[PDB]
Amino acid sequence: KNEPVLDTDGDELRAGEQYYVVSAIWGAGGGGLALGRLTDQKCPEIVVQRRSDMDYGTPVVFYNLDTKDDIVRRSNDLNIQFVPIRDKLCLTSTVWKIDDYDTSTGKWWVTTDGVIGNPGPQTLQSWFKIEKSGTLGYKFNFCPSVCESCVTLCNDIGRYGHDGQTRLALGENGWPFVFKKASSTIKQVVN
Ligand SMILES: [Zn+2]
Ligand SMILES: [Zn+2]
Ligand SMILES: [Zn+2]
Ligand SMILES: [Zn+2]
Ligand SMILES: [Zn+2]
Ligand SMILES: [Zn+2]
Ligand SMILES: [Zn+2]
Ligand SMILES: [Zn+2]
Ligand SMILES: [Zn+2]
Ligand SMILES: [Zn+2]
Repeated sequence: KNEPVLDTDGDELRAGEQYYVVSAIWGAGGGGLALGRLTDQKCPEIVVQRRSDMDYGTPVVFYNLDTKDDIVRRSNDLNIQFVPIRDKLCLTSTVWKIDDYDTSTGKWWVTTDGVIGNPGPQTLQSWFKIEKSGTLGYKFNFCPSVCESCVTLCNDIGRYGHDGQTRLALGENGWPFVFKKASSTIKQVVN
């Protein structure tokens, strides 16, 4: 099938397991991804990047389009869901989703309140791909294939500042990330 995505230990990513998503570029490239809030629309929570490269953020879990495939592979539509350790600030879902166009900034933001499964027109905004980013990590790509007769955006995901926070949005140059096992996943390779 398609080539598996690898984590920072060299292990193939497993669907249903927790991974931190951490910038492959540290320093001013920042740390990991997490749920954030906008003052003007506190729910759903938005996707933000921690500024500290020592802060891995909140892990995500990946859900394959083909639920029978245990491995997360490049160029395959999947759903992405934050699994917060903390209490719920919002009752919307923590599944990533592309927002409606933001006229005040010109951006298509990554936000949450996405849906898991049910591939097709209704869930089009909830399907992401992971692609290789040259020789350094992986980039997220919004280019869903789940609806043949749907017109869709087809763009890499970059990072962009907004209102003092680092957000993710569609762009020309995708930002590179690596995947680090969370503690729950480390248990899956040890007896
Ligand atoms: Zn292929
Ligand atoms: Zn190995
Ligand atoms: Zn392996
Ligand atoms: Zn922090
Ligand atoms: Zn299969
Ligand atoms: Zn919205
Ligand atoms: Zn706006
Ligand atoms: Zn603004
Ligand atoms: Zn704003
Ligand atoms: Zn186990």
